[PDB]
Amino acid sequence: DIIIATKNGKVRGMQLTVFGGTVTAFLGIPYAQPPLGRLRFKKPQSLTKWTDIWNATKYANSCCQNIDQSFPGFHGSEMWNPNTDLSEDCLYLNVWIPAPKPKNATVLIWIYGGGFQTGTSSLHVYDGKFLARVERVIVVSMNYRVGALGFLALPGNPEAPGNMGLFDQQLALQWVQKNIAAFGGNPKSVTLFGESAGAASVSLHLLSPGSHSLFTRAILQSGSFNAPWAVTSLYEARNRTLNLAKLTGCSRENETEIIKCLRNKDPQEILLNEAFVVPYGTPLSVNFGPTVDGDFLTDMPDILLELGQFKKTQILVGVNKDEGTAFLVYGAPGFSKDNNSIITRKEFQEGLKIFFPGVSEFGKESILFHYTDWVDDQRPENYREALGDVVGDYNFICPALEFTKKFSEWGNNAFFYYFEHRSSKLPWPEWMGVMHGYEIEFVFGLPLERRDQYTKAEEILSRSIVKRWANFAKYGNPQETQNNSTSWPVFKSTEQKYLTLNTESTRIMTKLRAQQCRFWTSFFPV
Amino acid sequence: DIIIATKNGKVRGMQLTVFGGTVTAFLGIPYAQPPLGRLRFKKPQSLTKWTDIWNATKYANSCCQNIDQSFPGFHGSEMWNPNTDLSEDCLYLNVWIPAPKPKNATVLIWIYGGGFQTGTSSLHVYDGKFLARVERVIVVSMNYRVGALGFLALPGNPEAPGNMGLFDQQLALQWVQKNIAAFGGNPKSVTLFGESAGAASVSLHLLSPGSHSLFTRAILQSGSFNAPWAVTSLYEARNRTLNLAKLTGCSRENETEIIKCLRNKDPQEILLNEAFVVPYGTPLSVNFGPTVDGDFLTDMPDILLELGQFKKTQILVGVNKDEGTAFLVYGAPGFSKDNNSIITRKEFQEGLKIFFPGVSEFGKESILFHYTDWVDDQRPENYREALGDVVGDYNFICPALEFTKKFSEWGNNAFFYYFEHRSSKLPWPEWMGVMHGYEIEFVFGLPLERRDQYTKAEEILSRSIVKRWANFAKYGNPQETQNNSTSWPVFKSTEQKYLTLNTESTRIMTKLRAQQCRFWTSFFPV
Ligand SMILES: *[C@@H]1O[C@H](CO[C@H]2O[C@@H](C)[C@@H](O)[C@@H](O)[C@@H]2O)[C@@H](O[C@@H]2O[C@H](CO)[C@@H](O)[C@H](O)[C@H]2NC(C)=O)[C@H](O)[C@H]1NC(C)=O
Ligand SMILES: *[C@@H]1O[C@H](CO[C@H]2O[C@@H](C)[C@@H](O)[C@@H](O)[C@@H]2O)[C@@H](O[C@@H]2O[C@H](CO)[C@@H](O)[C@H](O)[C@H]2NC(C)=O)[C@H](O)[C@H]1NC(C)=O
Ligand SMILES: *[C@@H]1O[C@H](CO[C@H]2O[C@@H](C)[C@@H](O)[C@@H](O)[C@@H]2O)[C@@H](O[C@@H]2O[C@H](CO)[C@@H](O)[C@H](O)[C@H]2NC(C)=O)[C@H](O)[C@H]1NC(C)=O
Ligand SMILES: *[C@@H]1O[C@H](CO[C@H]2O[C@@H](C)[C@@H](O)[C@@H](O)[C@@H]2O)[C@@H](O[C@@H]2O[C@H](CO)[C@@H](O)[C@H](O)[C@H]2NC(C)=O)[C@H](O)[C@H]1NC(C)=O
Ligand SMILES: *[C@@H]1O[C@H](CO[C@H]2O[C@@H](C)[C@@H](O)[C@@H](O)[C@@H]2O)[C@@H](O)[C@H](O)[C@H]1NC(C)=O
Ligand SMILES: *[C@@H]1O[C@H](CO[C@H]2O[C@@H](C)[C@@H](O)[C@@H](O)[C@@H]2O)[C@@H](O)[C@H](O)[C@H]1NC(C)=O
Ligand SMILES: *[C@@H]1O[C@H](CO)[C@@H](O)[C@H](O)[C@H]1NC(C)=O
Ligand SMILES: *[C@@H]1O[C@H](CO)[C@@H](O)[C@H](O)[C@H]1NC(C)=O
Ligand SMILES: *[C@@H]1O[C@H](CO)[C@@H](O)[C@H](O)[C@H]1NC(C)=O
Ligand SMILES: *[C@@H]1O[C@H](CO)[C@@H](O)[C@H](O)[C@H]1NC(C)=O
Ligand SMILES: *[C@@H]1O[C@H](CO)[C@@H](O)[C@H](O)[C@H]1NC(C)=O
Ligand SMILES: *[C@@H]1O[C@H](CO)[C@@H](O)[C@H](O)[C@H]1NC(C)=O
Ligand SMILES: [Cl-]
Ligand SMILES: [Cl-]
Ligand SMILES: [Cl-]
Ligand SMILES: [Cl-]
Ligand SMILES: [Cl-]
Ligand SMILES: [Cl-]
Ligand SMILES: [Cl-]
Ligand SMILES: [Cl-]
Ligand code: NA
Repeated sequence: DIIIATKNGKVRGMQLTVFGGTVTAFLGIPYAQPPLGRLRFKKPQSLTKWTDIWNATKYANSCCQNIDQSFPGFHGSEMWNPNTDLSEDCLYLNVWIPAPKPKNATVLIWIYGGGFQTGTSSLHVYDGKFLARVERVIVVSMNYRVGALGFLALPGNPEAPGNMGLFDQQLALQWVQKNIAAFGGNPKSVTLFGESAGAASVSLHLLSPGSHSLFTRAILQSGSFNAPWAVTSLYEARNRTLNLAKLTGCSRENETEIIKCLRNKDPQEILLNEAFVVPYGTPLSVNFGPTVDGDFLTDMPDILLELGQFKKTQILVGVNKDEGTAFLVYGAPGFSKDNNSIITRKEFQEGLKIFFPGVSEFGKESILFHYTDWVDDQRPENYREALGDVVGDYNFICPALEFTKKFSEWGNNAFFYYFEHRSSKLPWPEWMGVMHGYEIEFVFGLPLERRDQYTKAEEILSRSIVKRWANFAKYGNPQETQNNSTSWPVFKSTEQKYLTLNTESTRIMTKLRAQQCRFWTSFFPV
Repeated sequence: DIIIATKNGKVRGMQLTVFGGTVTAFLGIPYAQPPLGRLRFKKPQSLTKWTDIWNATKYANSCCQNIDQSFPGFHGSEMWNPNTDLSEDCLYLNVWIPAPKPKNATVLIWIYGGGFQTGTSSLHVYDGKFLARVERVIVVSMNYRVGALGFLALPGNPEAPGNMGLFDQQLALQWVQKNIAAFGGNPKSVTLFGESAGAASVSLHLLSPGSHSLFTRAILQSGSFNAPWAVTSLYEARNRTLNLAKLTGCSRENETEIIKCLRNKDPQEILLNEAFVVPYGTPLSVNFGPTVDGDFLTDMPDILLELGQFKKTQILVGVNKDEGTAFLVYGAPGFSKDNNSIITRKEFQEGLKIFFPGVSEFGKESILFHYTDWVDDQRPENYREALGDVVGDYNFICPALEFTKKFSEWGNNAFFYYFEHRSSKLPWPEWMGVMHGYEIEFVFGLPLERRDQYTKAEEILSRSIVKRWANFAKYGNPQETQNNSTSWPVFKSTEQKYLTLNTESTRIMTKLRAQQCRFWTSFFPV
């Protein structure tokens, strides 16, 4: 029986057998006051003693959020949907620790993605018992509020100041600072890791003065705050808060009255109107996201990055080979998970409209000009491939490269990976390739479990990735030093070296997407 | 009607329509006295005026040589067999010139491979009318003697001094020096290019003081003199000359009598006994090859290379992804062009015996240790792939890399390519991959001919390669400057950058086969 005394009370955990060993999991520990009633849309408030043995033996509620009902019954999409009840009372975190209890273990804190509109820490692909077992690190993960409830912003107004879900993540990081030594953890060796919006969140904790001392290093998988979906302008946020108000009959003349009104709405009426706060959306819409609130984020983060105002530490950054494909089946014409999606030039052009709402005509021709000079015009999957690359390069890959470039110019070691392995079990079709989100199960070690029907080459790839992530967290260097592995070079402006992750053998290459990102990065920002 | 006056007489050529343009081909011009009778096994003797209009309107005889009868009826092998009559009277060359006649065109001189035992300039994949048409270079190619008739060596004895076939190539290069201005060529801009044994020959003309002033630059495709098959020791040559003598009842006590006796044998009795001058051969045997004769080759060429004694100029060097596969079907157990050749560990070991005759047991275990640590032992094509890589890395790839490394250390620009495109028309099976010999048709431009059933991506690849080879020859720099192409970096010890050639897009990479060649290059030379 395992009871740990925390600053706020005792917690009981549960033992887990993993790979003939034991991990202790403390699932669903609370880290803030439930943000209900009068606390809705406010910054999370600190938690007071229970006393009391809190039983942390199951995952807690996930935060309220719309769910993906596009493919009912389909594992590829439904695997991302919440797997605990939804509730505004969702501010909990999970701790997994090796057994026997470590002495001063390095801590890995996971921040989930989901567009800032969705996600939960209890997903199966985020289960941190493999990492704790195999690498003897402690893994922590937290639920933070998403959608309007986590990011609604009425700028400067503490009733809805914005970034609440980023302040939830932050209060979780404090909880680790204050409490993790009790579980056997080293609060001085804490690495944040996150994917997509979770990565973008990691990148903003790098810029946030209040997070500076809550962690040591950072890992960004498929995301960074400079991605075009990751920060809402003050203009847009205002328009959106008011549009939500209007749609819920909460329009007022006094803004504090708007918020008061919205605090009376049911979680569901808020969720139902989120999608419409915007005249046209895309499959990549982030209606309620991070904003420059003067608190968490003191200035437009592009200025902070350019001028070197951020936590000085090592970063590990990466992307997958086919980032953009996943999104094309949520609204691009001619695209289906259920056929090979060979689309036409005219369809490609219609797709640009779906993904680039407006976007001058000249803007959209320019994408077309850049991506459709074939070599050569023979290949029927030409336009289908091009639309996926457009969406991935713009939304994920070039913004990750440009973040890494700018961060490293201030003197810190940065490591960049290009993940190019398609899981043998991917439920999505072949044409979608190495999709967004599908490195995650490799990082968390799921392929280490033989009972699971991954290939042997995949077990070995995962084992290597886990070692590299763990050495990065413990030592700031993502090497696998024992098995004559390719040495991972730092990424510098100038050479821009990166490491490819695949089952055959990993290469050092240079200047990923050079020609493409010159387009997105220099020209497109029409 | 096109008549050119040469130092030795007039020659008439013939007009050819190529790609809606015209090339003039002068096929089968003689360049030495026929080396018959008393001239057999001797250095080629210069040619005296005919006078006389020599009609150069068809390919000449190929030199005597054994033929590959392993796959009668099969295009994959028979495409390499001679396509003109065999005859000791085979010392002719071919010239292709653009029309209209150029003013001072760069010259490309092709030296064929065939293990020094076979080959001919009249093969269809060596037809230089596409190059002349498309790049307005002049292409020259020569037949030189092969087998015992070209390389028999009784060291120091001018009746059989060795390297005769290398002196045939050399006298052809002089002929270009003396005569090519008459066809519109610049004798000051001459590039040699060659594949396999033809490349090895190019690399020895780089070391040969008598070739120094007969050319400007060099291209080596899949071969270099330091390959383990490319130079015969004086010991071996002596043993082999005597074994041949013995086998033809030509043994004598006086060595000049041996040669005199052999000069009385019929071409055929010599050819028939070549294969046996050696106790055990391999599919890569070179029974009669270059030797250190004190004339063409003044010292063991490994010493010349190490100590920087060679023509100081630019080189272009490359290899194909699957060099070693072609050879495995000529005697490795379990291998067939007619099935997927999945062999077993025990078969793999038997293969090493075929390819490494002797070769201590420890020598052969060491190859096995280096090439059979799988990742992982699951894959059934494991051993089949490993044997091909063993044979390619040892015989072609590492010796080409080590040549390039050592040549470049003395201060010259060198460019290295890794050719990784499998021809859409390859007649050999899929498991054999990107085979030895199959870049050649791309270099000569055959895919530029649409009537020919190559894909569009292959036309474009070939067009690019032709431009790069031509710019190398004309300007010492293998760039394709017009179509936003990847820039080809020089190869330096230290970074060892190389360019990949494939239909999708070409990459700059580093340290090809690093771990493998450390084995062949440092350790194996057991
Ligand atoms: C700020 O909002 C308006 C959209 O007004 C919205 O009303 C909301 C309650 C919601 O239902 C939403 O769907 C609706 O559009 C944006 O201007 C809109 O542009 C289109 C173009 O025809 C009009 O049809 C909309 O009605 C029009 N607004 C109106 C009704 O006046 C505006 O773009 C947006 N500003 C942004 C994009 O930041
Ligand atoms: C691949 O499928 C897409 C997706 O739309 C279809 O899904 C299919 C599996 C099928 O059940 C079909 O009924 C369903 O609508 C096809 O795109 C569609 O093309 C059809 C053919 O006319 C149009 O009617 C639809 O407007 C269009 N769907 C939309 C709204 O995007 C696509 O044609 C198909 N392409 C192939 C097989 O290459
Ligand atoms: C030099 O040659 C001998 C081989 O003697 C050869 O006689 C030739 C005419 C030819 O027919 C050839 O096939 C025959 O071998 C090499 O030594 C040989 O090694 C084997 C081992 O058992 C014996 O069976 C051979 O007969 C033996 N030579 C003899 C007959 O005395 C020798 O290796 C070779 N030297 C090299 C390799 O350079
Ligand atoms: C692939 O074929 C090889 C090559 O040998 C065979 O060629 C086949 C296409 C067939 O016509 C066969 O008759 C011919 O001998 C096979 O290797 C052979 O394996 C057979 C099976 O017993 C042996 O009897 C032979 O000794 C051996 N051939 C030699 C001398 O190398 C091989 O087994 C086959 N493998 C497959 C299908 O994976
Ligand atoms: C635990 O170690 C503390 C220092 O941690 C450093 O060492 C590594 C863990 C590294 O990753 C860095 O994060 C840190 O700088 C030390 O001060 C504590 O006293 C230790 N606590 C124990 C053992 O109780
Ligand atoms: C032909 O050019 C001669 C010099 O050739 C140089 O220029 C390039 C062709 C280059 O590749 C180098 O090989 C040479 O250094 C010049 O001396 C001759 O006079 C020219 N002959 C003519 C035009 O009749
Ligand atoms: C809390 O849960 C544990 C584990 O299931 C159980 O053994 C324990 O009795 C519980 N305590 C109470 C009564 O909350
Ligand atoms: C807006 O209304 C709120 C309701 O409490 C009040 O506190 C605030 O002072 C008002 N301000 C004005 C005058 O707009
Ligand atoms: C190293 O390789 C061994 C087997 O040779 C494997 O079992 C082990 O898990 C590997 N270690 C890492 C961290 O990759
Ligand atoms: C040489 O061959 C040409 C081309 O076929 C022919 O026209 C010419 O008359 C020939 N001259 C002689 C008689 O050798
Ligand atoms: C070897 O025989 C040849 C035959 O002409 C002769 O020239 C040479 O002098 C002889 N040398 C001796 C004595 O071995
Ligand atoms: C350049 O590309 C064009 C078409 O854009 C092609 O027709 C031409 O042959 C190319 N030139 C070379 C040398 O590759
Ligand atoms: Cl899963
Ligand atoms: Cl158009
Ligand atoms: Cl094409
Ligand atoms: Cl790229
Ligand atoms: Cl052919
Ligand atoms: Cl064994
Ligand atoms: Cl395997
Ligand atoms: Cl390699
Ligand atoms: Na432009």
